[PDB]
Amino acid sequence: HLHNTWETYESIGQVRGLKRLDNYCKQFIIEDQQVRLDPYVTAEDIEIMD
DNA sequence: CACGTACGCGCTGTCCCCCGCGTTTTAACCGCCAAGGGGATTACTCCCTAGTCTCCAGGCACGTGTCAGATATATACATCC
Repeated sequence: HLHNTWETYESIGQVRGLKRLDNYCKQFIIEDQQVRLDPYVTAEDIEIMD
């Protein structure tokens, strides 16, 4: 946990655990921009997710 | 036994759905109360009811005579050539 690297999809290539990165990107980015861009999301929901 | 033709089987394509693998969840499992009821035994008491016995009588089985419905003729009236 000290050799953690700031990487990119083109900077990785093909290593084991790419499905974990895909699940991370899909779930977190899609749900975070969905809860950010929705009009029915209150301030309480946005502060508990933050 | 002869004929003939329909179908079992082999081959090929194709597409689809199940299998293998990785990742994430989730509930099975084990260990815990908290009290209470169900049920397996041990012992005891009581009483109802089914076995046992005796005697008898009618239900069942067999046999036989009849009897009413179904079937097959006997004779008479109507009818075609």
